Amino acid sequence: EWQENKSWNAHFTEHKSQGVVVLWNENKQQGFTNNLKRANQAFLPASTFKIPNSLIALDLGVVKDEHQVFKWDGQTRDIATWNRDHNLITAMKYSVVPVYQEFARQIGEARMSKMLHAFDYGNEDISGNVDSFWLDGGIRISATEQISFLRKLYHNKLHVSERSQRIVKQAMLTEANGDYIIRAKTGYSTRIEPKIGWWVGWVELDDNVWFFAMNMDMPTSDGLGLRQAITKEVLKQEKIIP
Amino acid sequence: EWQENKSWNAHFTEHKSQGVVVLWNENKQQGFTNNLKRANQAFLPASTFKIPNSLIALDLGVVKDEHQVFKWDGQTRDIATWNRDHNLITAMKYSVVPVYQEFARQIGEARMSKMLHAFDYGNEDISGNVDSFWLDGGIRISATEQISFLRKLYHNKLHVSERSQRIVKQAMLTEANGDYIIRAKTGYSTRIEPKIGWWVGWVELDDNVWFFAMNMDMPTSDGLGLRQAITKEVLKQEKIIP
Ligand SMILES: [Cl-]
Repeated sequence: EWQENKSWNAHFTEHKSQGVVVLWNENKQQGFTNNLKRANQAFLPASTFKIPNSLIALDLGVVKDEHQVFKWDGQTRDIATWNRDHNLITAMKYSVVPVYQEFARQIGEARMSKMLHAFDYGNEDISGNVDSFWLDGGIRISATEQISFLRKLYHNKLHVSERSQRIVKQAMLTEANGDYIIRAKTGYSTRIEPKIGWWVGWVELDDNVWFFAMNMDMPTSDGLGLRQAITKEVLKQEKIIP
Repeated sequence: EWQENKSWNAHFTEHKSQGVVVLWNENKQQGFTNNLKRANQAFLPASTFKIPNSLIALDLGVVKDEHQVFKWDGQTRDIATWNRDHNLITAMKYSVVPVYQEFARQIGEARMSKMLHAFDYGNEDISGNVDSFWLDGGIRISATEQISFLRKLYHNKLHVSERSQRIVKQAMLTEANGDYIIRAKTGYSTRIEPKIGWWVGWVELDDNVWFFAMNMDMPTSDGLGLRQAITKEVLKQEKIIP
């Protein structure tokens, strides 16, 4: 029973941007967004695909656990954080695309396809390079679809092991304190227009959970930090966090 | 393997306090403390016993998962956060003694004893009431023994399921940001002298884990906040956290 809140567009305009924030009050089974149409527009997921990709790689044993080390391949890349060994925890934290490309190759085109259909993940289309389709292939997901997928991950309802889902939700840990916990993943789609930034995840309160998915136009990397700052202004506006 | 660092006494002195901080560098397999004698003095665990108690209740199915609700028994207590319903996450957060006392009665004397022996938890002596021996019974544990127990929990090496251990480590989440994660549990032992405060757990970094166990004299409730404050001053001093 979705509800539209145009007040929120203020946060996008003040930041010289356009985008959508979608929230879901789990207790009340009630959704809210600034833009019902853009909430259902599907885009490339970019690094937010590291959630289902990690889930699949764990459940198939391509990743043994959150401690297994995947060493640098020696090629210097532009993001310096990528030029070191990683585990699942730090691979996610620094969005190490190459580590997840290796996972995608080992998972294989056919297993990737079956699992994403099992998840009902976006348009379930992995057309393109096995190792790049979430950046420049056929897969597409909307903010509302992000929420639906996230709600199943949260409740361990996806068709992978419970252990797989616990580990990935651990790896998503972004922020925690005495008022709330945030489990989430950023994304930045640049290879295919329109270039957009994503932030999807949820906020755990003592007595409720609030899922969120936001994307926003992002022509230049200068505004990447607005992904989180706008979402948090909306969460503050709505009294979800202090 | 266990070095003394007396410069940390400055943090206790400046807070008109007395106690010990024990740190363990997991990568280097080396410990550090301001007071070797007090680091091996064993005390009642008070609410730090909620870690082993939770693990045992989970593995035995007394607790089904972190979402199962334990309803307030209607008895108003002086700590207002206890006079509501709780799950495992929030019973840990608010140290809700009565929920854990009910866990312990359902675990029972014999199961509690045998499984604490399996954990090599302190002196393994549950003498007293099954539902309060960790507040005023015979169980004693030192800071270096907290460390040993915590390290097993971290590595999933205790003799309970990986899932029980993952759940309890999730319930231990205290603080997280882009620099570190802290999983820990406070405790406050008042029923038998000497009255003391505890804080035990660890700091996850990208590339290392630092375990910590501290206890401090606590003649009045007014210095409770110094359990965390003094520990964080040592971590700052050692450049484990900024
Ligand atoms: Cl966690």
